[PDB]
Amino acid sequence: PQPELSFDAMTIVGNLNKTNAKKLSDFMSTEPQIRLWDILQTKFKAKALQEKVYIEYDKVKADSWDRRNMRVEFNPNKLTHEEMLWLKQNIIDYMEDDGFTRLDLAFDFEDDLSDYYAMTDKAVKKTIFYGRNGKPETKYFGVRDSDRFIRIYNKKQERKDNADVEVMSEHLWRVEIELKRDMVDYWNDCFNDLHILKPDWSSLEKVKDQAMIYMLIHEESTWGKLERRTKNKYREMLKSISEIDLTDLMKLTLKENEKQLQKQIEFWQR
Amino acid sequence: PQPELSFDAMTIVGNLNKTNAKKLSDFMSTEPQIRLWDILQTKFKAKALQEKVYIEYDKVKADSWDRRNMRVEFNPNKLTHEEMLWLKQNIIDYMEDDGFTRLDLAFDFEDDLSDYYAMTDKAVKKTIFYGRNGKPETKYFGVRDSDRFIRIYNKKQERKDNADVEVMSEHLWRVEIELKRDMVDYWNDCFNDLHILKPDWSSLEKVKDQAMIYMLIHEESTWGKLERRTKNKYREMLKSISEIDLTDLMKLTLKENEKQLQKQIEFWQR
Repeated sequence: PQPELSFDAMTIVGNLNKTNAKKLSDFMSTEPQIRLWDILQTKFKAKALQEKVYIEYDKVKADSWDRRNMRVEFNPNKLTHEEMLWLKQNIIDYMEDDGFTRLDLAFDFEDDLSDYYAMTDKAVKKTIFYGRNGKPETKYFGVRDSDRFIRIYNKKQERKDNADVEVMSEHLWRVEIELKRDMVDYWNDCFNDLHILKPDWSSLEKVKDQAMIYMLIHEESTWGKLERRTKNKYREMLKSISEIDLTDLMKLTLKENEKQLQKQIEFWQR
Repeated sequence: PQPELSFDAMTIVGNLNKTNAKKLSDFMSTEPQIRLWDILQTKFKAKALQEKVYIEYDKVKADSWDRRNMRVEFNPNKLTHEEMLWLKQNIIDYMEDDGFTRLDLAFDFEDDLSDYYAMTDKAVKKTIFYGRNGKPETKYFGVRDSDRFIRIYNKKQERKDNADVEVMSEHLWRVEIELKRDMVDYWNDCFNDLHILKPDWSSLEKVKDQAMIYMLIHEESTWGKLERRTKNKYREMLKSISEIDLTDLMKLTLKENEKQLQKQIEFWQR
């Protein structure tokens, strides 16, 4: 099946006037439905819309690193058009120099992705979190502080664990691609380095089968131990087997929704 | 070789008199070499001995929730006996209802553990950090917020990275066992489910067996694919195949030093 694609995180960074800092800082105090803390003249923190939007202004720490001075963080999937409108008009518009610092692509699949893994053509570090059952629930590829980082994890299990409403499907895995800094401008075709795979052996139904192959694939000597009637069974099986690459479906769904997603971005920049 | 064993973290929780709170609060203000903050009559925070001991008193929280009102945190390995003496006499003695809330066992080995297979018989979450190499570097069994949590990792590499004094040995790996809450009283046998092995699948004369193992020891996920009754068969087999199990050396060193360590604890309680 084709995976559903959406943006799942947007950070927007800008710069805010001395005038506007106060103005905005003043505005927000008057609204009890927004929560303010860690206030000074150069600093302000806030969550808005039932805690769905984080907002941080810091002048003293913006300039100390020569950067822009205000972040706004939120998940667009969790905002209602009304809300999106509210946030743009009452916050984003008063920012200048504004662009995207973070942007996350979320591909939901109704298959089981436990055995899938990402590779860039560059050699990267991996982390896998296994459940009590011994199965893998979350996978990290690369590092979170970088232009591109990929999670592959059991959304169903994670939603269940998060006490979210239960879901009709028997399997649900996400592939999140966190694009930061300069990579955000390439979101619309990011897959040149990257492939999301599942091995040869993984595709078999039978644990003993998949072990036996894996061994044959990794220790040449293993053929020498095996009887001829057996050798043929596994020669058959080897040829019968292909590695799977979801990349292609992803690129497809991406292309299919490029224009909507693109508009959905442009919304914030006007 | 036998691994050196030591405690690598202690917290101690207690209650402090109105009289002693002040007495102690008074004492600390006079000493410039201790850093005091967040002070009231019912509150204080402090770091002492060149920032190596954290100390926190809160009465109003303690009254608000029916709890003990003071914690003292430190690593005993990083204290000099002189220092240990100072802390007991000038702080701990003045506590009552005092016991241990955290206790960490650190087994250092001069072998390379990369080449062992580490496993718990118990069903708990595993985290494995893989290197760019594809091989596993660090393993966590359990979660940090729990009665018992285990790290296995390259101490030499971690010490080097930490700009610590270099070490004569070519290899140095730690096995840290963080015991919290009620588990602290069972420090003398907290790792019996844990096994660290060196199996050679080859010596199994049956061939599906050897594949299955080889896979288990090279793809952690494949435990997830085994029904519960099967997992035990292969756990049996693993242990049955390895001449070496470092667990045994740990249990030994532990027994050998149980009495000293025990005294080293009793030191704090008098």
